[PDB]
Amino acid sequence: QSIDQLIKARGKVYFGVATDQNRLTTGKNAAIIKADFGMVWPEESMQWDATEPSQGNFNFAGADYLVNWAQQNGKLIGAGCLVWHNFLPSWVSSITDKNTLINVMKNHITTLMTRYKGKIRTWDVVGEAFNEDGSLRQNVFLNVIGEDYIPIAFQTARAADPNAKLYIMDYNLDSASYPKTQAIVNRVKQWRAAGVPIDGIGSQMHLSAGQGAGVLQALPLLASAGTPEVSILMLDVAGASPTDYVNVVNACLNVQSCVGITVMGVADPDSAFASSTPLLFDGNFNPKPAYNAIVQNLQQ
Ligand SMILES: O=[N+]([O-])c1ccc2nn[nH]c2c1
Repeated sequence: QSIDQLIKARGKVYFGVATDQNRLTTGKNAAIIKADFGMVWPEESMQWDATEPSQGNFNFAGADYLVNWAQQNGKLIGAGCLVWHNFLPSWVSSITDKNTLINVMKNHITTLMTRYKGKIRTWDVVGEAFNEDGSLRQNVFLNVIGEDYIPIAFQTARAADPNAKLYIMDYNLDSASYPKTQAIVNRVKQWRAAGVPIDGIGSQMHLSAGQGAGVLQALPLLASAGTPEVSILMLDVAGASPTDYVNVVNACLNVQSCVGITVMGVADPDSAFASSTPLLFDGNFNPKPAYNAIVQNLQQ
């Protein structure tokens, strides 16, 4: 049974997965993605160091492959991340001049989004912008541009492709009482009030065991920021307990603005956290109990 088909039947948009050319050309990954998932994300081929390893010298080979494969197989596409501190070449983080860095960031955003204009449902524009206490993370963009880099990034992205949904995303938004969760809600509220085009908040749910229960309260709190959409991203769960996975799916179903869920990978041995067996398929590419529990929850 396809969890994407079943979640669509319940009124959601997709059940998605992160992948790339390396996975799609090996094992049973392509067959499972074709059958069970409705949306794909490039894990690395759209990050800054992959796409602009030197300033103004772009590399789209891996991203083109993923986009073409998705279109050929009738899948939605999400992509990212345009602006964050991971996957960032040294030539960017060494820039000290505000005007220079603004133009560099705008060019990076505009070039990627223009190339795939109209083909991408969701762009993760800004990622991991917050510290755990709710203050803004001191990356090169904050250091050099200041807090205006977030409004600028979204305004630039909206101008490049008005069809795409623009997201801010972060991790450790899984508890309603945690300062980071409350901080991103308050800030996104202010940004939207000022007209910044933030269409969604994406929650990067790299979860410890037992954290699914808290998502039932955190996800509604994230929805209260008033963005058109919220999404669950990078989902995996240490131990892959059905109890955690079913709680995450129920939180999605309970929040009307939550459009779908994206899991971090297909099969455990391909996870960066493989030893914690945190995905929905095992090393033999067989569905695990958590996968069956999601299917059964969505049928009922
Ligand atoms: O949901 N995702 O698995 C995911 C993976 C990588 C990304 N980069 N930007 N947004 C992303 C989402």
